[PDB]
Amino acid sequence: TGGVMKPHRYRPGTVALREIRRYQKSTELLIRKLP
DNA sequence: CCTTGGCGGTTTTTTCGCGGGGGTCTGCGCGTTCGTGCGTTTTTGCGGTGCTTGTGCAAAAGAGCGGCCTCGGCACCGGG
Repeated sequence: TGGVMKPHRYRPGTVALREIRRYQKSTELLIRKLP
């Protein structure tokens, strides 16, 4: 009985809203330079 | 200042949007494996100096010669 309980996943949109805030706060280029 | 067609209020009618409900599927989330970008050092190209290769601008005398001229000598025209 050495198993691990999993933290499951986030709802659709939660990580979306997080990354929305993160990308709207920062200003770097989002397209890769060489392509 | 004249004129009349059209806005406007009122009354019927008619019809499209939203909500509810239901169902479906498709991006979202996460895990695993793979790629190909940024970062360094090495390689090839453009340039300059030094060295190497080409080349223009005084009579005197004899001997020999070409042109030339007089001349020799001959054949020839004209006539019978």
